[PDB]
Amino acid sequence: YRYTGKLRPHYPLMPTRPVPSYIQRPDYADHPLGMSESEQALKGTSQIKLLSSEDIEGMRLVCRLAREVLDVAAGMIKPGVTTEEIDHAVHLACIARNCYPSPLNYYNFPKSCCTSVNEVICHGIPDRRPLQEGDIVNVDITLYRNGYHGDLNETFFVGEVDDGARKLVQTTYECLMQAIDAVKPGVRYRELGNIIQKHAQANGFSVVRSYCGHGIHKLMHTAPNVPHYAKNKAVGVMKSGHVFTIEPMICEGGWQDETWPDGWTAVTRDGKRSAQFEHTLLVTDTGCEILTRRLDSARPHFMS
Ligand SMILES: N[C@@H](c1ccccc1)P(=O)(O)O
Ligand SMILES: [Co+2]
Ligand SMILES: [Co+2]
Ligand SMILES: [K+]
Repeated sequence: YRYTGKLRPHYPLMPTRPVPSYIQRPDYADHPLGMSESEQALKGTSQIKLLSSEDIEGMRLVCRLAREVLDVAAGMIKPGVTTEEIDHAVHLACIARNCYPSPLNYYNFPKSCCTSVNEVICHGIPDRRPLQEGDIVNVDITLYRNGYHGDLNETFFVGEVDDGARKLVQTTYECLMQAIDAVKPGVRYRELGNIIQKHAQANGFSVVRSYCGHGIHKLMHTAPNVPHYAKNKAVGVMKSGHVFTIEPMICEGGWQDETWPDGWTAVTRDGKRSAQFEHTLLVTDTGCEILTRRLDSARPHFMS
């Protein structure tokens, strides 16, 4: 395999971490290839669940706890910390909240969160590499509680970063937030990519095509598929009671991605940097409720 940049995996990985049996597990947790029967049973469906009130309470709770766990990871970000160390803390923090770390064995993903450094677009696997001054790192958290998943991510600065890193991360965040600000009933899901790409391109960045935002609730990934680029053909129209993510990945160079031999780590084909933010959203009537928002502080961690 020819790496696209400077980053390399740092093996070996620690033995997978067990989750105590008192924590409720999603279907894929014990499937030998980590396949989710319940997702496979709706594969290729465009229909979007309208959440009951009970479903809404369930999502509020899991997304709140997911934010708490992300905040834990955010407090650990500094030079010399490894991504495995971050994942270990996340793993214990999920268990402390009586939640299952959704990534763990999802289609055999080996860890409890995703750590994506520099040219990694998403789904980086926590490993023995220590964070370096000047890196940007995304941590993606997903928790499962009482049958519901809640999903968010942020990109962080490790020490001081260069102006390009600052502008990439800020623009990405603005892309997310401009998309969220358009969410309300009657808006087509395919419109969000128009908005995101417009802002990205205005600042000289590209928008990853291969990965999309998604419905989420009882399933981790389900309808709708929510592309982040312009002139996409996503199916469906927002309605009160819909729950889904928006998670744009924006890049300094070209948009094209490829995957490491591990089967997960997605990297820019050009080796330039990519950044991401993600929220889980509920469509209401005034608009939308950001289920994964911070409750105690105005801004994402990178500003703070
Ligand atoms: N949280 C994410 C995830 C976790 C684990 C495995 C695959 C994707 P994504 O849906 O945001 O890409
Ligand atoms: Co995520
Ligand atoms: Co997601
Ligand atoms: K990245």
